[PDB]
Amino acid sequence: SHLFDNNDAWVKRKLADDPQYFSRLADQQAPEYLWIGCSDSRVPANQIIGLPPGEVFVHRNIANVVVHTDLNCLSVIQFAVDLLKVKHVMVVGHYGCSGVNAALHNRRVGLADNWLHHVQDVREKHAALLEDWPLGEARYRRLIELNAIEQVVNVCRTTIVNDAWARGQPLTVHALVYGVHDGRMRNLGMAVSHAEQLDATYRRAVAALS
Amino acid sequence: SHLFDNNDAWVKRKLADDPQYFSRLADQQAPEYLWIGCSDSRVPANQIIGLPPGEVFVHRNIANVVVHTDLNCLSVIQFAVDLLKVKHVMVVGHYGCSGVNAALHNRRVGLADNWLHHVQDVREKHAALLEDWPLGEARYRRLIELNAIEQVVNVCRTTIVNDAWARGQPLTVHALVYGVHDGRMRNLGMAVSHAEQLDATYRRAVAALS
Amino acid sequence: SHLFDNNDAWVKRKLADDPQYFSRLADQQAPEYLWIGCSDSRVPANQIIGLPPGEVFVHRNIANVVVHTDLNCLSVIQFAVDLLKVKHVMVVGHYGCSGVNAALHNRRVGLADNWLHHVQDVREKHAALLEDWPLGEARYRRLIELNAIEQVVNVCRTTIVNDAWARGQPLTVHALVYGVHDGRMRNLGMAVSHAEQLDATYRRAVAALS
Amino acid sequence: SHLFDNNDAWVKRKLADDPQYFSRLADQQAPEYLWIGCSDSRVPANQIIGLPPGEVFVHRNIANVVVHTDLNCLSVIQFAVDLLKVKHVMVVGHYGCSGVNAALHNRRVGLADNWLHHVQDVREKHAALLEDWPLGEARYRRLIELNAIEQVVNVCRTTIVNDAWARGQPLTVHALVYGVHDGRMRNLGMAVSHAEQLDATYRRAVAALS
Ligand SMILES: [Zn+2]
Ligand SMILES: [Zn+2]
Ligand SMILES: [Zn+2]
Ligand SMILES: [Zn+2]
Repeated sequence: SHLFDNNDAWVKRKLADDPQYFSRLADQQAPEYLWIGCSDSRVPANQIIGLPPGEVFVHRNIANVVVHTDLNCLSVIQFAVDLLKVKHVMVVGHYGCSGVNAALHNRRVGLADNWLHHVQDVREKHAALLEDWPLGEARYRRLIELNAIEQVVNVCRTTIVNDAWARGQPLTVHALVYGVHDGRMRNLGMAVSHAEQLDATYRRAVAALS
Repeated sequence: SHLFDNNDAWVKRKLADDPQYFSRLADQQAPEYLWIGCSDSRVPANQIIGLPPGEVFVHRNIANVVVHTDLNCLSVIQFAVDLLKVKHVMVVGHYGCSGVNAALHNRRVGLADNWLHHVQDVREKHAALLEDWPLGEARYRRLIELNAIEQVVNVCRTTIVNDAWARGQPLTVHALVYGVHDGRMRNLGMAVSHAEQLDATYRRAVAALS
Repeated sequence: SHLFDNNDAWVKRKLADDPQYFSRLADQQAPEYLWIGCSDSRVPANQIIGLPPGEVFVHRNIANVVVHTDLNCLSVIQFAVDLLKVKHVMVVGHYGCSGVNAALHNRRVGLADNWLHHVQDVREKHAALLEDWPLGEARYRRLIELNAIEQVVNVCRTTIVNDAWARGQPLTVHALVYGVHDGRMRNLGMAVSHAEQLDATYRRAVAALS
Repeated sequence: SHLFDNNDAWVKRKLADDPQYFSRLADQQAPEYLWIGCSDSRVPANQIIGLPPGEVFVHRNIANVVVHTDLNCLSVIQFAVDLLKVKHVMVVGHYGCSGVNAALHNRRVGLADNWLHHVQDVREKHAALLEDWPLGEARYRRLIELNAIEQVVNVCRTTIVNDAWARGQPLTVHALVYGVHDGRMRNLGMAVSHAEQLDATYRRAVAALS
């Protein structure tokens, strides 16, 4: 069957839900959240945050990177924002992220190296900041955290968002991170709602300042 | 708190797992599966297929589209393939997918319209096929199904994959679909392992042929 | 100097223009043409068409490919269209194009292979057509010609364009090709102005029909 | 004819070359230069530098931007480098570039705005530097100049290039700029050949330092 195993672990699943409710999911209304995360899908957005599936609309690229010009992601955002009128977008880094570890420790990898230059660009812009944590684990954490913020800086700079605020659509964009280790999910005091941007982030970034 | 609610529904979650095992996830080894899916993350890859989280490495774009040139996805694939040496890649469409419905019913949407031209391109190439299902629900289904295959045709045409076969890395790429309605997950008889491509797909596509 | 030679062949150039007129170019008004062409910049857009430089606003990618989702090109088009209100956009293939020859003769090349899958996709969709020219030179030509058209089909499907027609901006998009061999530049009877698309192209494509 | 005018200004051109030599261009060997430039194709790469056409292989995007992940450009570079074994790649900004002026003077434009965030990112990283030129013309110039360098920093960070040096292919990448005003073409003392990168650029950047 090639994946006999999986279709098996599946009819197994479908059984486990006697609560005749797949009907309930298929009747679930719009999502009110966009979650951008790492392909290292350690834990599913909803599950973490304790929501029903699909209550969260979801993108996943290596290292939850938002490129100014990556139409893969922007398409996901124009859709979620303009058409599902979600209330909150949120970039979510995760501690122990392979993308960030591979880039931090300038490890050659092949093609994705090119995408991770986007994360190495954050290492650059906060080089100074990252020194006064002379370690590994300390930096690593601080890097994946600052990743999640400069990603939000990227969202909020997208035309889509500016245009959505411009036309008076209520919306807010969070820099957020969660530990596969403890489950526990860190607010970064990064959550933008109009373009009072410079202010709301300096804050978030200063809450490293060794 | 802005999302007080969510951090609440979270410490709630973390409690629910007394089985002191977050340790078990943080110790989880490489994934052996890449799952490309719709941002319409109705259900999390693992959960469906009944696996632990992170056992499945995951990308999500609107309409589980693989572009020949979308480095957002390719980066995800070079990584998963070349570096996590996953055994199986699988594109997974889902019935009732908003991306496919929006494109099928040539609905103006804004920017994502441009990304969905990739799905309208599948509507074109199988125009003939899609007629002899003169309906809606019948087509819609048949379209999202054929989406998942021509996406696999796109993966298998990527340099990454050809190069991985070329250097004798065992790997296989499945066209797959699942119903939010029933949970049940359809094999499409689309699962490629060397470039005997033309053969293995004609098959899969012919299993529509009204 | 590393390129001493070039800065030399340059002060040489600047001399050659006594007609104190660089002033004339720096005072040149908006372009009224967008020209998408092959990086194989055999001949500069303007020169061919006998215009002053900059009278033509210009993009160049391998094989004058327009991707539905390539923001490199779309950015160039939104700019040229929306902001320089150019009257005519035109995709221009060229005979003996390395991109098309490399893809036609399924030659492994490395990364660009992935971009040329876009040209191999045109080879696919007109496979039938391309057979009844059982040769090489005949096909090759016919392929690079059909490239230039399905590229125009891609432009005209872009939101940018539809939106520009929608808001009553006069604009028209030509499928065009030129021979490095003879200089002479072929009209393809492919030049769209509203979305009477299906009509205006069938035409252009039928003018192969061996 | 729609463009009767252009096909006219063309048979006009082809005449003007009695020197029966289109044959000479069609027999022209590989290019030894890649030139990345602004779509604002004020002047054709070759012409400036006083070379025959096609002696220069050419990309053009708004503001001669190199994205880490823009496969439109990277494809052009892998091709030029790996397959035409060009000796020198060179990013070329131009004074009075619309892309840079539009972004510098944070002018809303539509979609290209998103691509120009790449140029606004250079404005950010050298914010300090750009202040001590309290003007307009002075900054503008200094910005388009620094654009051309951080673009080269982007090329040289591409896998393609590192891999080409790694396998002992002789190659060198110049930050370069030219004035539509005077024709004259500025060396920036930015021309990298191995990854002694940090050194060779600090230099180039310091030659602003008001
Ligand atoms: Zn990760
Ligand atoms: Zn979907
Ligand atoms: Zn060409
Ligand atoms: Zn320019």
